[PDB]
Parts: sequence; C-alpha cells; structure tokens
Amino acid sequence: YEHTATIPNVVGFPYKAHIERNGFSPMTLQLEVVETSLEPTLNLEYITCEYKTVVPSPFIKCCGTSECSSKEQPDYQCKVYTGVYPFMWGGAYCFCDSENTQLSEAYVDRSDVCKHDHASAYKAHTASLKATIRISYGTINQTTEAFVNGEHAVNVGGSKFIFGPISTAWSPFDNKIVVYKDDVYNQDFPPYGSGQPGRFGDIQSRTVESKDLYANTALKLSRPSPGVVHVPYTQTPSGFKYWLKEKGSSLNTKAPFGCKIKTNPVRAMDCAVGSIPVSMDIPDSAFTRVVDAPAVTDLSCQVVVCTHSSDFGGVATLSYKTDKPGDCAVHSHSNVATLQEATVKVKTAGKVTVHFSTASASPAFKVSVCDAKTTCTAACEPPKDHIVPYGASHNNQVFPDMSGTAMTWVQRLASGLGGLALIAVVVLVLVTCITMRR
Amino acid sequence: YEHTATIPNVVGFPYKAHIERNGFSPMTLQLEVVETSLEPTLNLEYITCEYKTVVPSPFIKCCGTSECSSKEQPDYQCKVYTGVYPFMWGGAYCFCDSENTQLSEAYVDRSDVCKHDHASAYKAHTASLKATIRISYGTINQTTEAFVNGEHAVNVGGSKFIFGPISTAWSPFDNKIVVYKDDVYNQDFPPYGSGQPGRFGDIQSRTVESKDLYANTALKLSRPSPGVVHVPYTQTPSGFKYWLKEKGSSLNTKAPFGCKIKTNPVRAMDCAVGSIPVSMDIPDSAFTRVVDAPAVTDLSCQVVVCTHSSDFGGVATLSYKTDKPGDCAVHSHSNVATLQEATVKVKTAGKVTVHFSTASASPAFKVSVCDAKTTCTAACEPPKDHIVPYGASHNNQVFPDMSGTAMTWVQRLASGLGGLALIAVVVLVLVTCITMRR
Repeated sequence: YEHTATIPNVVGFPYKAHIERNGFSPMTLQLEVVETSLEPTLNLEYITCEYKTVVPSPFIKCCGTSECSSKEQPDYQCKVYTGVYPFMWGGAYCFCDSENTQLSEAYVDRSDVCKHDHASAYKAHTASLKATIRISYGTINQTTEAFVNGEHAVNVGGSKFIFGPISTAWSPFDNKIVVYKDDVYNQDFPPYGSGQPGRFGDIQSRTVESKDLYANTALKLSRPSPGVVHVPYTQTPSGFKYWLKEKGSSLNTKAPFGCKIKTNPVRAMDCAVGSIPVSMDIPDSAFTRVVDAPAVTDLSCQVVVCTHSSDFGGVATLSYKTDKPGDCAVHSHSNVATLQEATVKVKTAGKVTVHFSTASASPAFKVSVCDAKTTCTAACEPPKDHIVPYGASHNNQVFPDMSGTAMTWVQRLASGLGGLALIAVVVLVLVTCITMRR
Repeated sequence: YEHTATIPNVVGFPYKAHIERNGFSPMTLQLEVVETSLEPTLNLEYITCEYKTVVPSPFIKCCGTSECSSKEQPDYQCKVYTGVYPFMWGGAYCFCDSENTQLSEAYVDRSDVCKHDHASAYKAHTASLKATIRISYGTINQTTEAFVNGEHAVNVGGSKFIFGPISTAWSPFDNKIVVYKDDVYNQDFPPYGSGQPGRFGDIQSRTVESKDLYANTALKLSRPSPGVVHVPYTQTPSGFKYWLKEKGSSLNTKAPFGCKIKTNPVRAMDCAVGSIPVSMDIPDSAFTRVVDAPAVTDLSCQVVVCTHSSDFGGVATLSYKTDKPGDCAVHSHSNVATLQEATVKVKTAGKVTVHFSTASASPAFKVSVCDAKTTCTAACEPPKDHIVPYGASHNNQVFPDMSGTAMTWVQRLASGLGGLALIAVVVLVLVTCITMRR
C-alpha cells in the first residue's frame, strides 16, 4: 500500500502520518527524525602548515672567494658577502684581513610536524543528506538510517520507506572551506600558487606528503655584522601561526538553522531546515481489519483546559460509544493542533483523554478515533512562562477559528455593515426601478 | 605585465599570443595544449558482483522431525519437507517409511572473487579540468601542468600563467556512471536497496568490504524428488554475469568531442571542446627593448604559393629593410590565416619566408615583423587530397576577402545595380522638382 507524507526536517519532532484505508481500520505512524548529517563533497586544494627555515652554518672561505649557485629549494636565498673578517671565541677566524667571503644560504621547508599540525583548504559542494529516522506503528518500533533522496528504500518491519529529496539544496558550507582538527571555517583561502607572505597559505602543499612546496615567505638574507658569525636574515612570520590566533570561533558557533558542525568527515548535523517527503509502502499485515476494530460511534469532544504553550498544553476529553474494547488510531486532521498520542485504548467506559498542542487562542480541529470523527473546539490561554528550553510541538498556526471570539466579533461587524449596505442597495434598486419607469 | 588570451581547447593546436608593449619589441608566445584530463567527482553508490549461493547438505532427520528458524542472511530460504524417504547408494537412508523430514536451506552470499571482479556504481558531478600546457618564448621552452580554473597561477620562466575557467561545463559522463576495470558506462543503475533479480545490481554492497549485502535473486527452494538427496532450488541467473555480456562497448567508444575515457581515476582525456582563457604576467626581462631590436621598415609581402589545405599550405616571402640582423617576432593579426613560426631571423639580405595555414579562397591578413606591418593577400587553391590523418592548423574561417575575386565580382555587380538605382532615384527626384516648379 503506497502512502505519502511530508515530515518537517526537525529533530525530535514526532510527525504523525494517518493512513486511512478501505478494508482496514486507520493506522497512525510516528515518523521522528533522530539525526541528520548534511555532508559536503570535498576536493582538497592544498595543505598549509607552519614553515621551517633551514639556515646552515655560514661557509666562511678564509683567504679566498666562494661563488654562490642556484638550487631548486623553496624561497631559496643565497648570497656571498666579500670582505668579512669574523671572530671566534679564541681570535679572528681568518688570517687574511679582507680577502675572505662568507657564503650565506637559507631556504624554506615544510615543518617537521606538518604531518600532524596542518589545515586543509577544501572546496565544498554537492552535499548529501543522510538522516536517522525512527519508525513506529503497532508492534513495530525501529530506528533506521536512510539517505534523504528519492532513491534509497529502507525496510522497516517489512515496509519500505523512501525519504524523498530534501526540499532545499541549502548547506552552511561556503564553496571554499578550511578544515583544522575539529573546526571548519568558511574562508576564501588564496588560490594555490598565489599565497602571500604572513597570511594563511604563505606556504602551500597539494597534499601532506607532496614533494613540491610553494613558499612565498619574503625570506631575505642580509650581510653579517662585522666580526660576527650568524647568517643574519629577515622573513615574514608564519601566516599559519597568525591564522591560528586570528581564526576566531569556528563555523560550529556561527552556522544558521542550529547546525552542529563536525569534522572527519566534514558534516553539518541536525540542520533544522526544509522538509522531507516520505513514500510509505505498508503491507496489509500491519493494519487491522474493520471487523477487528472497535465500532467507535457518537464520538464527541470537550476540551478540559487549553494553553497555547509550546508543549502539549491542551487536554481534550473524548466521549463515545463502542461495541468492544480495543485500540484505536487517533489523529488531528488540522495542523492547528497536533496530538501527543498516536493510539488510544478505546474502552466501554465511554470516555478517553487526548493531549494536544496548539499556537492559537481558539483552535478548531477534527479529531478522529478509529472511523469516528468529531470537531474539537477550545478557548486557549497564553502561557505564563516567557521562555522554555524546548521547541514547539505545534505547527505555529495562529489564525483563530471562525467560531472563536475574535472572529465572532469580526462576523458581527461585517454582517452589520453588510446588512446596512444590503438595505441601501435594496432602497436604491427600488427607487431606480421607479425612475426607470417614470 | 598583465596580458590575456583565449586558446582553443584543442590538443596540439599551437596557439600564438602576440604581446605588443610600449617600451619593448613585440613578443609572440606559443601556448600548445599537450593534454587535458576532465575528471568527474565520484560518489560511490554501491558494489555489484556475481553472487555465491550457499547450499549446505540437507539436514535429513530420520524417524523424527525438525523445526526451522529464520536467519538474518541475504535471500535466506529454509523449508522443512515432511515424508522424505531418501536412498543412498547402499539402501534407504532412514528406517522409518514416512516419519522423516529433510531440512532444505539456502542463502545468497557475495562471491569469493568479488574483491577482484566487481563493478562500482558512481554518481559523477562537477568535473575539474587539468591541462598540460607547453609554454615557449625566446629561450624559455617548458611544459607545465595547470588546473584550468581562474584560480591556479603556474610559473614558467618567472612568468605567471592563469588558465581561466573552461568556457563550457560540459562533460561526457552522465549523472550515473558504472565503472568496471578499464571501462566506464553511462548507465542508470538501480538505486541501492531496489535492485531486481537477473538485472544489474540484483545484489548490492555499499563498499567492497562491507558486512551488509542486499540480495534479491528470487531464490526459492523446492521439494526433493522422491528417494533422492539433492536440495532442489531455482534462482534467477546472476544479473552481473548477464550485464558482462550485455554491456556492449564502453563510453570510450562513444563519447563526443573525441574524448578518450580512462579509469583510475575516471577521466576524459583530450576532449576537443570549448576554449581556455589565459592570463599572462610576463616580466620585462623576457622582452627586448626597441633600442636593441631591428628597425624593420618597408615591410612588404607576396604569397609564393597557397593551398587552403589543413596543414600550413601557404608560403609568404616577406621583403623588409632592417638596420641590423636580429630575431623579430612575427604574427598574423587576422585569424583567417595562422602562421607556423613565432619568430624570424631578420637578415641584411632583406628577404625571408613565412609559412601559414588558411581555409579561404582568398585571405588577407596583417603580418607583422617586429614593429613593421603589412597586408599579405593571396589567391588560394583547394587541396587535392579529400581526407587527411590530421586536424586543421587553421581556424576554419572561409569567407573571402572583399578584394578577392568572388567579392570583386560581387562589388562590380552591386555597385553597377546600385549606381543604376541611384541614377533612377536622381531622375525621379529631378522630375519631381521640375513638376513642382511647373
């Protein structure tokens, strides 16, 4: 039996889907989203980490000269300084007072811990949503993971569910992402081969292991101080070690819709956005036949108390006649007010209670109990507590029923002025017939 | 020096970009695409392979009976058959003539070679070009791999190049892809958990190594023949071993634009589609100053021969008056004809020859040598050979020059009829003037 629903993508909000069927007593399923995991597809652009600057001992050539030569190493600098006369602890290092040259050499390399302390610049796109749904109905009460697309049928109790395409493609990850340990950053990182000194990605590596490193750290050698051996040099400090303090708080503290951001893999958990279609194929063995169910009749509804609070702040008492005791599926056919319980034990004592949640000062909604249907109506007070630690169980529909007091006054006004306008029309049509004839 | 070009995404077409600059003698770069690799992002949906049907020996209980149990194994079938009376080679297996049962049991498993002989169903999206470009100018003559987006500067000879976003996002891979060894198949494979018996994906596994296997092979047990031990059963033949003979030929034989399709990773090589923007940042050290270049003057052209064949079928000798010998850059400013050589050795002998490829019956194009410019004009014959093993070196622009013989005849006809029409208009207007005076 194919049935379709559309549940909110709201975690821990148990949606009730009501399946009325021809030969069988109606069935209510609960569909509660236990988790979701919106996971982007990632392309690694490059790895960044602190640089190491490699500065050998100066090749001081006493009484001679020592030409420099190029090398392939990143940001490599080499210069030969003529006319040095350096001292060591025991005296001058060279015999010649001026015919000496110091070869100074320095270059940049990936740090020794870059395998362990690095940030990955990713492009992030085409997110796929996996949800954990709890399905329950009758004896079946089971939790199953499903990919939220029109293309993964998951078995529950012999039923197959397809959780159709998520209503919106939205995701909190921008097109460019930086990932670092537990944290994710929306960050327009500099393209590979164009990173700049003292900013994130001043050195860049296409992978943690890659032999080829882009480095642009503005390393410049300068001439050694007179009589001093030290290979002096200036270089712009590590842009990664600037980023680590400049980061701010990560996307986990900033994502919309209450998303909780996690890494390994990069995913946005529990984003309370959109709605999930469901296709439900329920077998006949799930239902009970109308010959088995109680013949609930003359169902009526009285609301004992109602508060339009965020929890199940209203209490209905349902009263009826029945031929036998037994379970009945119970539902509210209006989003004005949702019900706490999916099923009720109908008993020959002829009365039942059902708890409901609404956002409106005067709801009206058609409850059913098995085949029987009735209209509940209430006067609902506002709550006293301004703020609560839980989300609404209602659908936030606030427009009052036309039988409510506000709409009653509106009806009395509009029928008063309309009746006066009708009398004015009657008078004018009467007179204008006379002035047509005469 | 920021400069921009746009090269055809045609492998081995040696596009030549001409830089004209105020302080410096002009420069022609070659930009030859050696390879492209259009690689889709792949999400693995599931693994398919031939199933192994596991059928234990029949548990025949003599003089007794057996219950049986459901097991959480794929496609698992079990039935107990009452009243068996089997014969082994030496006689009846059981004493009792009807108080016996055979427990027949069978289930589906993944085949033992599914680690090796399996097909992986992927979704393919947001393909990224990588291209191998050969850059040459002067003594710099070098090959660099670049990602073709506006976001990867590569250094050649101290010059940055950015190969901008490919003009079209086309790729030969459909949204759903099946990969098998060297082959890629465009194939709408069945969603996971919905594969059907005897067709591709009758068994499905989310990964090669996963513990959980979907199976839907229509395995059914049937009663053992009287007096025979054999566990009879029917099952639909492996949908993967049907697919292997039904595949046909892979996307490698069918992709548009001449794409060559390869795996590990899935990539479409050398697709001849679109054009690649280029940004150049050439340093001044690459140029030569106009004080150093030849002062080429009195440049004039005659075309010694021209066939508008797919190769460089035209030859144009350039007569010039220099002041010194030197290397001059040479370029053709009109895309009706592409030159073969980017530079020419200017000699005091005052003549040299240049080869060009054209597709039109009569091109005219502004050749330049250093600063000097002249218009070459030709009358080009068609080639004799109907088919050639190589692509056109020209841009396939075929409209003739307005000074060509066809357009000369059109100009004669159109100016003759236009002149006669103007004379008729003048006669009419003059007659209207005279009859206005009268």
